[PDB]
Amino acid sequence: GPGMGASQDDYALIHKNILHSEDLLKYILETSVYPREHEQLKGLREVTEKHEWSTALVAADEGLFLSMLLKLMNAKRTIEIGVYTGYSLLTTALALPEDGKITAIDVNKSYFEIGLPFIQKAGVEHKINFIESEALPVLDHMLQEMKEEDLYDFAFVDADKPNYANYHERLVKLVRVGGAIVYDNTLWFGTVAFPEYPGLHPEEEECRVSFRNLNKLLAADPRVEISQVSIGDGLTICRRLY
Amino acid sequence: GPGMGASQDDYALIHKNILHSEDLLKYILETSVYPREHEQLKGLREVTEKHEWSTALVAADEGLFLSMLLKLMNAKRTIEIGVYTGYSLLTTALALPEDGKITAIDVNKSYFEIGLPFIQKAGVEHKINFIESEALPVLDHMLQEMKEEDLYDFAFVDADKPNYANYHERLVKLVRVGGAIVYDNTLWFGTVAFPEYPGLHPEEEECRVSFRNLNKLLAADPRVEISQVSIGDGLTICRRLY
Ligand SMILES: Nc1ncnc2c1ncn2[C@@H]1O[C@H](CSCC[C@H](N)C(=O)O)[C@@H](O)[C@H]1O
Ligand SMILES: Nc1ncnc2c1ncn2[C@@H]1O[C@H](CSCC[C@H](N)C(=O)O)[C@@H](O)[C@H]1O
Ligand SMILES: [Mg+2]
Ligand SMILES: [Mg+2]
Repeated sequence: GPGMGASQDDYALIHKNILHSEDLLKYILETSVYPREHEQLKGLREVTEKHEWSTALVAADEGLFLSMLLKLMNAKRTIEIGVYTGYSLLTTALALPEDGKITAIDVNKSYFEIGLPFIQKAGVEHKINFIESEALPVLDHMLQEMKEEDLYDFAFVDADKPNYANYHERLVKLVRVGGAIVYDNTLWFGTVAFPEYPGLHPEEEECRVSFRNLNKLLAADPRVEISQVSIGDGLTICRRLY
Repeated sequence: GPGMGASQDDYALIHKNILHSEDLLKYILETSVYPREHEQLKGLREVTEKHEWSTALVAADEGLFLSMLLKLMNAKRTIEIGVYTGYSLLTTALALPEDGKITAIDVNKSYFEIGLPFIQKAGVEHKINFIESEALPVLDHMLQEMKEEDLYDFAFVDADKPNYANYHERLVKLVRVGGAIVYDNTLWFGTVAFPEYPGLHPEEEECRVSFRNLNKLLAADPRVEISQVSIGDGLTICRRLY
């Protein structure tokens, strides 16, 4: 209701990790990520860690892994659902070739404007088509208009977690055969391992349930092959088979 | 040579995980791996779990990740250093196209023969050229016979960990530009996060130091881009730049 509003401080899980210690995560970041992180990504990360929804920011080691996947599969056209301040978006734009194209969807353009100066300074703003909207209507609009020549190589899904299964029904048609769909946060702070988990915020409990259902759905889906990867907060890579 | 025993039972770290939660690792395996694991991989894993060097067996969730990488980058010719009973080898042979080829190197073919019946029943033995040898002489011989047109798409490095930096100097010449080298176990039970770690078998301590040195080397190496990934016991993906 009326008041000051929602805080990540209201959330039970924001201090949780899936790795065995903070020291191991910090080792990975300092040894293997920060020396390889573009200066503009570093700047965008540092301002975002002061933001009120900083817990949503994609992990920097996960960022380098997404970049690696994009380059190894020679992706050119991608879609991103859930932009926030733009860390995964700038990661993707830096990884794609000069003529790469990204369709980036987020309900809140004000977050994107936080990262836009870093994206501009990195010289890759020209690859991004940002759409301010709930993602489901955009995807449904694409599906009546897109042709085979416009299919995406890669999709990164990092928006409202309870809608992932609904996004999946559209994305297995919008990503090419042999293309990849990556769902972020599919281990949800480790809570998915438990049929009950005490003391969660109502929205956190909704995601625990939705990810437990989604992980079963993806594992059963004959239209894709999958790999769930314990990096960041967990992600699941899907590769479209037909 | 003479010295102290170095069997798996003499090691300290066998049961340590890099994930905080044994339940979380079990959830990943039960939900996203076992339902997607080839019957012959299951059989090979099960007999290997009973073997005296079971600690060396690649994790099954890591297996599916490697298979995903191979498919997404359309790998066709690969090299594997460190075969053991053949789980990553069978994973790779199943992922490659029907005319794919693997050069598989191990000092001990009796390990390979444990897994060979499963590889044969899977119908993919024909993709494997197994070389019973120390890897370094084989790679040096390859350097003098290999032509530009036969460079490997992908290398998986999982053999004797203190030698990884030596393998790297050959592999950045044996894998094509844009190809991938994957080094297994680069987080070494999480012990790489500390300058010293008490209670280790000397061979375990040697790997801890060699991985701390390797991780710094790879992060500083301009010939590759990298992504260190906290899956299994940790792995580092390298993409050759020139
Ligand atoms: N229905 C919806 N459609 C599109 N975006 C949505 C959405 N619901 C929430 N979002 C957006 O999804 C984002 C999730 S956070 C995304 C993090 C970002 N990918 C990174 O690299 O850090 C938020 O910016 C939120 O505004
Ligand atoms: N110098 C060397 N050259 C080649 N292989 C070696 C080696 N030293 C040890 N090895 C082999 O490296 C293997 C490491 S265990 C490999 C695990 C396997 N890839 C899996 O998927 O489970 C052992 O089989 C060991 O015999
Ligand atoms: Mg996320
Ligand atoms: Mg290994």
